[PDB]
Amino acid sequence: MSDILQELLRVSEKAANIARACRQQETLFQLLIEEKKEGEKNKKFAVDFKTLADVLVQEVIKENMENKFPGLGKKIFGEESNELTNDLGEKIIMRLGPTEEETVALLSKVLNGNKLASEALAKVVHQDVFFSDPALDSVEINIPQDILGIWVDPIDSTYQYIKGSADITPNQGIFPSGLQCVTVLIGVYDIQTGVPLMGVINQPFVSQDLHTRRWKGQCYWGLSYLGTNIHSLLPPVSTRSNSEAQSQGTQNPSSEGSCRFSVVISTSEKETIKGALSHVCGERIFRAAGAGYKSLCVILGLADIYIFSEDTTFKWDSCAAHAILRAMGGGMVDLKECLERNPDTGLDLPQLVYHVGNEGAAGVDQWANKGGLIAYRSEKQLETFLSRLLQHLAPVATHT
Ligand SMILES: [Mg+2]
Ligand SMILES: [Mg+2]
Repeated sequence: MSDILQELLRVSEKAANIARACRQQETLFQLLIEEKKEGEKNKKFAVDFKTLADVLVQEVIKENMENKFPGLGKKIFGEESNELTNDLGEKIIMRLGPTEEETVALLSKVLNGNKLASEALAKVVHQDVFFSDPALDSVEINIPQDILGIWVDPIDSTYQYIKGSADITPNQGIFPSGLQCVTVLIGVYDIQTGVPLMGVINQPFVSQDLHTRRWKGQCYWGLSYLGTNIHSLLPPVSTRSNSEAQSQGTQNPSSEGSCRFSVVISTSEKETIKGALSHVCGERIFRAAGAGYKSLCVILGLADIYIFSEDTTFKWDSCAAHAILRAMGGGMVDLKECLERNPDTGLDLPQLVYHVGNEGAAGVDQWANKGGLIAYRSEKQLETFLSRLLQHLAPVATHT
């Protein structure tokens, strides 16, 4: 009925325009940063423009949603706070408004009086984008607003966003780094069961015209509310570009030859645990930056599995992506719990859940995915991968 999802799409686009604008409006390009932000527990307010563009994007989505579905805005949680410390040590509460006491006047206090940088940004946070399909007269679903909580990651991969590389070549379709790794993640889960229901991934930086220098981006979405529904898989990678431009070509990675001979695996820049088994089916493991980008590789079919072994992924990083993945048959299951309860001794209960915190132990790092994750799109592919049998893995040709 009134889709919260079509709105999450216009608004993720409005977040992407801010994310691009800070690189495109010449003046804004200039306020970059210096250090890797997170001495997190004791209030660690470290890198100034990064955190400003972050808080701003979280705020624009919170408020444009407050403004279209009243009541929603208090159920929108995320990684950023909506407060920044400025130069002088003053804590500033970021409210733009709708019809506003100028966002300009608010940004001036964070930007030391910078009337120019203030106005470049307030202009783009208030530009109205119209962005509208594919679930218009099609997936007319109603979900009771009282059961819905939202997890936002405003600009995922801040290192890559800040390093700014526009020129990296992808190994096999997977970008190891670059602006292509940055995503806007907006996940919607069920407050009582914890289960992701709907998701929007927007990559702001997909194609750049090198003559014109402008970037175009792609937006992906899914919904699993007993009906399961998804974005026509499609980024301009495998469509217009040298491929499905004839009639109905749908047999590229997203549809690729069912299953049988090889695992493709993506892992982070810093991943330090293992690898699978070559003469069984492969050892195509790729490094790729972006927690949301690596999930997107699994969604798109470029990778089969995404494994992250440490505790440094959080709910905002996985929720949007886990929901699109559920709408296609996949999910995200906790890593340590699979490594303990060998897979089928109690089945889909180690799917990540997003309503509960972890013991209130770390205080502030209440919302981490503790013993890592494995994101997958086919449970058959997941059941193959986990079969790395210690004490019997030297038969590298596991018939079963
Ligand atoms: Mg971020
Ligand atoms: Mg993040």
